Amino acid sequence: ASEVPQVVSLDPTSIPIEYNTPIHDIKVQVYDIKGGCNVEEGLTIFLVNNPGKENGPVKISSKVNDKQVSEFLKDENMEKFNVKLGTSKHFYMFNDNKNSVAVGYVGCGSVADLSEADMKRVVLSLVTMLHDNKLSKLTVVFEINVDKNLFRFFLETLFYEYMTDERFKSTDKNVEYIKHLGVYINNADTYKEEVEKARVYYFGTYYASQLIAAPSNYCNPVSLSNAAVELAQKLNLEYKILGVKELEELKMGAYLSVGKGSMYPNKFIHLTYKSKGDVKKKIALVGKGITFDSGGYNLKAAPGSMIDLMKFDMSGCAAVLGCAYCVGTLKPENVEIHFLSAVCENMVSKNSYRPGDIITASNGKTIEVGNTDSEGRLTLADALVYAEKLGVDYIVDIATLTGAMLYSLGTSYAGVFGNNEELINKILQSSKTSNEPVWWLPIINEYRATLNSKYADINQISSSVKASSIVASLFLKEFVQNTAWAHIDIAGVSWNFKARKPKGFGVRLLTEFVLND
Amino acid sequence: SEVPQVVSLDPTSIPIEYNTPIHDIKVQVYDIKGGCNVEEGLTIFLVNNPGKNGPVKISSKVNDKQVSEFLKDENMEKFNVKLGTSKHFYMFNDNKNSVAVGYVGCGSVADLSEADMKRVVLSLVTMLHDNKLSKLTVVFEINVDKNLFRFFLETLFYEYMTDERFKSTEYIKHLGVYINNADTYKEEVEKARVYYFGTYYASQLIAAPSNYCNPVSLSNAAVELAQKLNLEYKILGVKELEELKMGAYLSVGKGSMYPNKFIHLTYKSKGDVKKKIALVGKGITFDSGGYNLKAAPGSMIDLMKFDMSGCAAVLGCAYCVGTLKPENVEIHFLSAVCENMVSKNSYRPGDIITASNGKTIEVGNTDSEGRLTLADALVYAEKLGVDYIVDIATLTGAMLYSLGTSYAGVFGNNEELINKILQSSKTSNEPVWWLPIINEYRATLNSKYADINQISSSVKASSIVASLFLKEFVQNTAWAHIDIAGVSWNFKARKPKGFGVRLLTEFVLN
Amino acid sequence: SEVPQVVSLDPTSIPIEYNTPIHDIKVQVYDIKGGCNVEEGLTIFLVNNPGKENGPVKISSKVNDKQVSEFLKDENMEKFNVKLGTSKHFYMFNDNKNSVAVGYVGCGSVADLSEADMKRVVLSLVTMLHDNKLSKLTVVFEINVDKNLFRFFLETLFYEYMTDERFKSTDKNVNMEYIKHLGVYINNADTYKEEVEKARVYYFGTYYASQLIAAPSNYCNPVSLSNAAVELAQKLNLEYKILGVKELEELKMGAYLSVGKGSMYPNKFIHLTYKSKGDVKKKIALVGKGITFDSGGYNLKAAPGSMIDLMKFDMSGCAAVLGCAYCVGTLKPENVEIHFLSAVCENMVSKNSYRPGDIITASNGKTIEVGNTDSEGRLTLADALVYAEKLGVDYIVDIATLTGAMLYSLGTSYAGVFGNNEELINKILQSSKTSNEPVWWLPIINEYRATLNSKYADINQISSSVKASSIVASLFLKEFVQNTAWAHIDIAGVSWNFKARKPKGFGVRLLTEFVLND
Ligand SMILES: [Zn+2]
Ligand SMILES: [Zn+2]
Ligand SMILES: [Zn+2]
Ligand SMILES: [Zn+2]
Ligand SMILES: [Zn+2]
Ligand SMILES: [Zn+2]
Repeated sequence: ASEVPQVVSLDPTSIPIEYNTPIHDIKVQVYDIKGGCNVEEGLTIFLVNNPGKENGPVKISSKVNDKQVSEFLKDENMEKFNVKLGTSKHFYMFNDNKNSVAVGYVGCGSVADLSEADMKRVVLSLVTMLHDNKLSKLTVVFEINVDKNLFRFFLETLFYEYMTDERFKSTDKNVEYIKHLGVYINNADTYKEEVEKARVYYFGTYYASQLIAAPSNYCNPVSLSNAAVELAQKLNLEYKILGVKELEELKMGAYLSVGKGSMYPNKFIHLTYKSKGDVKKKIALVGKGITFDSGGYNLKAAPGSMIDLMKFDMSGCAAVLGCAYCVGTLKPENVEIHFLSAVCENMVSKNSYRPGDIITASNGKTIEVGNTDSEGRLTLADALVYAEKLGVDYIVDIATLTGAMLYSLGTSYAGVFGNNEELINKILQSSKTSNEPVWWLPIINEYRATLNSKYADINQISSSVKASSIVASLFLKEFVQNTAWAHIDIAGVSWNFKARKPKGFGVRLLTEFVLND
Repeated sequence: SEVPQVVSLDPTSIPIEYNTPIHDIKVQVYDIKGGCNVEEGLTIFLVNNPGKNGPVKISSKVNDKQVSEFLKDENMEKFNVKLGTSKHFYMFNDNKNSVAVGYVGCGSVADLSEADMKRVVLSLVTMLHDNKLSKLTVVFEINVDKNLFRFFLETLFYEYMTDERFKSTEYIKHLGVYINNADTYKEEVEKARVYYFGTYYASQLIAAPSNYCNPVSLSNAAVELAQKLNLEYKILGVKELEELKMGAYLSVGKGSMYPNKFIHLTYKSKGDVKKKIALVGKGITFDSGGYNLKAAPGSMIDLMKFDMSGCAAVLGCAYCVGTLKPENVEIHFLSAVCENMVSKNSYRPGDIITASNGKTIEVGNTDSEGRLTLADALVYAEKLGVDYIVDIATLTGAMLYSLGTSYAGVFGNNEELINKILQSSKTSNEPVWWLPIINEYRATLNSKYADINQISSSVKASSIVASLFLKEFVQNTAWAHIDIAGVSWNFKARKPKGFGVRLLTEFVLN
Repeated sequence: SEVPQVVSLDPTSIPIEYNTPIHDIKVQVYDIKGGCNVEEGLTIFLVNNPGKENGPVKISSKVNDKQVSEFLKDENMEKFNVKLGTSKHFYMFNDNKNSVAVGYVGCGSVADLSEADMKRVVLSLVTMLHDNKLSKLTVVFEINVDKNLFRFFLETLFYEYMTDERFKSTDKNVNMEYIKHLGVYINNADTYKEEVEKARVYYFGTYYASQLIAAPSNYCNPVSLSNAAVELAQKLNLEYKILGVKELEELKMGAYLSVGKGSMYPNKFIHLTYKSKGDVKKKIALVGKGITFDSGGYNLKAAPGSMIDLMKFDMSGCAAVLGCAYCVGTLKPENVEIHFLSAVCENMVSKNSYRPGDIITASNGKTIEVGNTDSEGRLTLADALVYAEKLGVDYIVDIATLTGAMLYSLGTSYAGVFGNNEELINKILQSSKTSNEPVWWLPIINEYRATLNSKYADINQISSSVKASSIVASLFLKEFVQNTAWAHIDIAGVSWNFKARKPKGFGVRLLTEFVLND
């Protein structure tokens, strides 16, 4: 751990991380539907659909072990409510023991097979009923048909949206969290091995979200690397933080040039998880770690640049650290995973690197900088050369690289590039089981000639092709010569603009990829 | 039928070259095992070197001593095989006649990509534009399959041809080819000549400016082309697009001095019909952007004569299908042609219009007029009761930021049809990539007053949002959507590509 | 106290002219009923013609010279009208065979001259003073003005007459000579006499603030500006206190210190105090925005229209507060205690600068999510308002060149005032009337408050949903005044005289009249 430099004594010297969230205190109990439901204290919610009939009537098909509540939930009373996706209603009644209970439902539409987006819409309605109410238990009854991955996704998303980050509130606050969660589902014994898997995947996403949402005066190269050391110490992971003196010896000129104009020294994070049984799989995960992207002398001054959001330019690093928690907790075997990130800050200063400067990567390649705001591929280039030297089988990088993703895939799907069938297909398969959507995009070799520099070995940016995401992959491909490599561009999907919060995108996708090899 | 004019000097028809000098070239393919003979003309070797860029080495028992000593390995070490380099020299043969010999480097990747093979053709054509010879012979010292060989011939013919219809102030007559299994490539020769003109014909329509190529003159050429090919044809006028209530399509052309014209060509095969296909192309002869005028930097208003490339690709496909005459297929070539102008009669941003299927649309941007014309075209296409609907359009400039200028994007609601398009992209060597229709963005097309919004005001993924809009007008048929806004125009050479003609034709034939 | 330098040629102090040529002018006011003696220099008549749109000129004062009375006869003035701003020069010899200069300045046909009208009248008078080498100017008031307007005439005459040449070297005006005497003939002269030395005090307070604003940011920095304020307090004998970075750290002024993080000049907080002899019945804290240069930070002023070259004036509010400190310290009002406050710093681009998105903690514990580094004025004032409320005052008045949106609402003439208390606003408007510095009342719309709700911090610095930045900024400042009556004057549009290429010194007379009438 290094000392965080400060301009004034009021500058923060560490990122606040919440490890023991109220989600961790929720006792989760799952029961089988073929045994009846017991309407207890708190709120009991039914997940109901109606296949074929758009906005069809509500019909409860589960045995309720209460004569009074069964009379309330009869077909001749559900009738006036429909199953439109996202609709919710509250019921108040008295049970057989003359006790007042609260019951309700959330409509799951028709369609029968709900997408990840549709399930989020259902979960958001569920959270609205959990909000502004002081319940001690919530019970969810699954009268919709879901597989194991979608059931785990339901719990992960519910935990994540229910959780509220108040680390930076002072004068502001309000009300409490439920202490128990009940789940009724057919074949319940098969679904509940996913419960504690969902709790692990939740915190990894929330931990990544905590690091992303942390501003750049809190989350800087020094404090971000310190948090990775702190996380590795709790999970007993091997760790090494590379300082400038070691990065100078490794000749990481591309990575070092980006951080020249920062008051925080560059810090390269290298975490390692090793298995007990002999290792038959070696994987290196690389994340872009720019704690703040001012753009450099190519300053983000255009209206659409969204510079006030550029604290999220380390979303790739947070996704890898979130994976380090999930992998470090569940402990898969026969794998070595290397969690890497070249962390720095891209600022404007007398010491900053200039547009037009020619820099040398750690593999000997010289690069002519055409735009200082394209610093991601420069830091990733040195990180990929470092990653390949570790002798791994797969290299997967994740980065908020290009704003062009907002104009290609948008805010819902991330893009994956690569040089190999199966690493892309294994990543695409992991997107299916993790329910984090990713789309395969091409590396068009015709654009490679536009990176031909007149003086340096290669140009950092193209001079003609406006497809920045594809050109960046072509540039990064030049720094992986022999290893299977894939690249995930999450620049469009990392931040939830409507909810004004991070998504923690990549944690579950990367973890599922490690666990399925 | 009659093109309106403002002044008497305004043109009233698109000029088209039907008989190009390429059609006069007799092509002959021989097997390389018998050796090469350089009697007359210019002979060019296509050379590679797995392990380069290193020197070229000619492998041929060329039966002329003067050129054979010149082509010796000791004399070709001073030239390299870098992708694109070329050197050609002229000298005397055994009969004391002047001949020219040279090479084109093909790199070290053994299998040339579509872009790599193109670059080889450009180097070969460069020497052809500085040539006054009567015969050219090409020797393939590289490995090419049957589809890439045809692609080589098409690109050679198309890049060699020069469009001089609008200029006011030569070609070889024989083409020789030496390659293994000349019998297998022989059948590919005349397919390339047909694929060439369909591409060149579409380029002629695209390159034709908007004062020459307008809704009336473009539909007149489609009829004239249909008569020479003998396809069924009907052109729908305004007075009866109004009867079909094509309000989205008719609103776009309101501000134009040219009446809207709907092109409908039909091909029917001799064998039994096992596939009914409708090909729809965006046909905006000029896109001013409407009252959302293309005034921002990057709008490229001077190139907006190319906004009918999808229609031109559909018309070019009608040539290839009408000439090669495939069977067991019935194809409808459709395009709703109009002009998007600024006028007192133009439609306004915010106007609510009604498509031919009853859906009300709130116009959010008049430059997004392409999806409005395609909406009514898809309702018309689905009413035909066809099995596949494939539309191709220069829809959104965001494609320049997604796939760029090389790869086109395809969206659709049917996995099987998408695979046919991707498989046809492989054999046609016109690259296309599959992009998703993410239903998550559909909610942003919810209009406060109309049935559906024309554009999304929040999601900046215009290519995906526009595909979501078109999907709302296809109820039951397998449908795919090819966006060629990024690939249609070749900005470096300042000329069209004719992109999509061979892609659609290969899809029909396979 | 020591100004840091990059090179040895960087200035280490703001040059200030204390003894201006105006202070050497002997001013004497005479009664118009006794007649005017024209003798030497230039004699100017302020003439009107009610009802007649630019009607003929009529000199209506008894002149004690037969020759000059014959020249000023009605039959000789066919050709000059009273059009507002029109002026004419006359040459003649008086009864003593001495050459004299006489003229007039047209004051229109509206018996009551507005503040803008009187400024146009004074500007015409100064044009006759320039390019001429006179030793006395004499003004004859043939128009009706109250005691406030007569004083306003003198202040504007003094202010426009003076020429600031501190930064000329090879281009000083060689033909620049100031008059040494000023005679004024006015109806009921004894009632206006007391306004003369009040006008001279009001002149320098306005001119002192103009000197500080016109000084560029390489001369006027946080250190040299606070050093000048100390020098001013010592000349006036006021209590003074300059708070350094270490004291501001202990007061937890995180918003103020975050703005100046990227500067080579340390933050300097000005705290001057004037206390009364006798019992005090009003405690007032005057807060002025003191941004010596506003580059905008990482939200750099790069868009067209931002006028990054004029941002040396972003400390105009501080200058207006210090200019009032001179007026209060000189006229010495009592039954009042005044605090002159300013959180002075520089908003720069550096590796140490604060970033968009950073969350900072104010001195009252509230966390703020920064949305735009160019909105730094409201950040420094927030800590200054919390500091002011701890002083236990009755009124808190802040003055700041806060939002460029003021240009599109009120323009370049009227300043905008916001507040949480009605009587304070009414007192500000009353001071605006008597000081003749126009101010208009604008609302603090509480419906916009919801757009300042931050997802992580206690409050957002900016809205970025509501485009009414002048109102939104007042919502923000209101969050840091809990119980005291507070008003806020936005002078971003009125501080700089774009046409005249010089500051206005706006606020000095307005604040002093507010202090003098409570
Ligand atoms: Zn960047
Ligand atoms: Zn970046
Ligand atoms: Zn358009
Ligand atoms: Zn268009
Ligand atoms: Zn500012
Ligand atoms: Zn400012």
